[PDB]
Order: sequence, then structure tokens, then C-alpha cells
Amino acid sequence: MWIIEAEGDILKGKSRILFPGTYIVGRNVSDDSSHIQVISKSISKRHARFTILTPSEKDYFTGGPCEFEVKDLDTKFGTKVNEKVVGQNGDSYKEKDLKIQLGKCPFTINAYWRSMCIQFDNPEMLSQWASNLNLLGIPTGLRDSDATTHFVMNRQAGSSITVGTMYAFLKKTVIIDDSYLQYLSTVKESVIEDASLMPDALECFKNIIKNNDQFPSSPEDCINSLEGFSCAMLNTSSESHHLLELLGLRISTFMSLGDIDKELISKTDFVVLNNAVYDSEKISFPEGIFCLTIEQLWKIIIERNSRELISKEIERLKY
Repeated sequence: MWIIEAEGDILKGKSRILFPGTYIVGRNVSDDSSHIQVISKSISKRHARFTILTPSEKDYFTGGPCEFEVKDLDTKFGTKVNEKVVGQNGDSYKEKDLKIQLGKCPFTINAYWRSMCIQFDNPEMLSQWASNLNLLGIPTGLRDSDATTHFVMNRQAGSSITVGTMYAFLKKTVIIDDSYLQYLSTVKESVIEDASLMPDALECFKNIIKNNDQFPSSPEDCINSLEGFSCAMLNTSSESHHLLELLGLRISTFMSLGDIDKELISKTDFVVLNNAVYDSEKISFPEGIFCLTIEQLWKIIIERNSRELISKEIERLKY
């Protein structure tokens, strides 16, 4: 998101978030969702046009900013951006840092890009929110990205948190839900006038951990809590692989379940199964080895006992 700020009284001492759209900047306009007042003497009645475009396809993956367009409105004294004269048919900027000077006025309008990219847990929630967030200048997606700052979990009364959510939690990502997204959309226009009115994602996130029995005390407790243990794992999602590695697990990945040699048993402490293979193939899985789902493993992880809990369960199924 583009934030603008000024080092005089010229923006009233308020930061503004500039969502995708078009803003008339000058001294005779008021404060709309589409008008910005700037008091100074050397600036025209209607001085500048700021136009913020919606995110590019790459912005989710690069973290780069929405295009910021600056048009001078046939001004006597002109407009400058980064000390270079804007004129002609305007200019468009892709840098994260913009110094905008209007006329001979020494107090400058400073645009800066604050990172916010939102990953979703599934296609269903994405479809529900994509276009909306696109209009708020927030890149969205399903794939992993080094630019992601926030992850949206599916909130559901019945079941476990998903693997996606377990992983985002352990990766140290801020987790948010549907209701934060509702909040952000109702206060859109108010936040343009005052950046500090921006809904706080950390409050939503801290509230989720507190109100939920499906989250450990801290991501830091879990990381490397199972180092020293090794497990075998039938195929599974790539989220599942990386999740287990963060827990400090040595991972062997078999395919058939009939790929279980004496080799594996002798060097594997327990085994992680898909939901499907766990329920029906209780007739054909190995006799000595402890078997659990990712869902159950996570429930072990939440406990204070984790290692003592798995240890004594290997000793139960070995005698």
C-alpha cells in the first residue's frame, strides 16, 4: 500500500493510504476518498493528479509496488518527482520511494510503499476476496511467495486447522481470517484520510492464537522439537514435507506402502500417513511401527510433552 506523509502542516499532520484510484491534489479541494488538500501558497487551486493502479500479476511474487502516476495540471510552477521535472503527459513510478514537490513549495509529499501481500489457504476464499483486495492494492495468491506478509486461514467449527495453516504458523507468518478482511473493506474510505485508522493484523492474529486450542503457545516452541526422530511419509503435499522439516524431522518418502522394506523399519521411528490410507489400510500396514496422521501429530506437537509422548508410544508398540 502507498502511504503519503509530509513534513509541515501541509497534510494536517496525517499520513494517508492511497488505494488504487485517482486523487485530485490542490489547495481548493476538500478531503474526499478522491481529493487531497495541501494548504501551501505556491501550489495551484488544482495542482496534481495522483493515480494508483491495481496490482500486477508479478506483485504477489516480487513485493513490488502498484504503479503511481503523477500528472501536473497545467500548473504555473509545475510539479517535481524525485527532483526531476514532471510534465508532458505525466510520469509513472515503480520505485518504493517517491519525493513529490508541488510548485515552489519546499515541504514535499513523500510517498512510500508499505508491503502487504496476502496468501490464501484455498481457491474458494481467494475467489471470494480477490477482486476486492485487488481494489485495495493488496496482491493475493495461493502459491508460496517470499513477498507474503499475511496468510488467511479457513475458520471452521468442526475440524483441525489445515496443513497450510500449520506451516504458515511455523514459518512465522501473521495469520488472519475472513473477519479482518471484512473490517478492512468497510473502513477503506476512512483509512485514506488517516493511515493510523488501518486495521491491525497483529491484533487479529494474537486474538486467533488466544481463542484457539489448535495453536501451540508459540511457533518457536515447536521448531526443532522433534530433532533426533525420523519418520516415513507416504507421498503427501509439499506443505507437509516442509512442515515436518521445521519440526526437525528426518523424512523418508515412500509411495506404495508396499515400499516398506526391512531397511525402513530399522531406521524409522514412526510413520506419517494420509487420511485415506490411515483408515482403510489398517489391515496392511507394518506390525511394529507407530502410525499417525499429520492432524494427530500436530495434536502431539501442541502438548508440553511432545517428545516424551512420542517416545513412550514407540516403546508401547515395541514393548
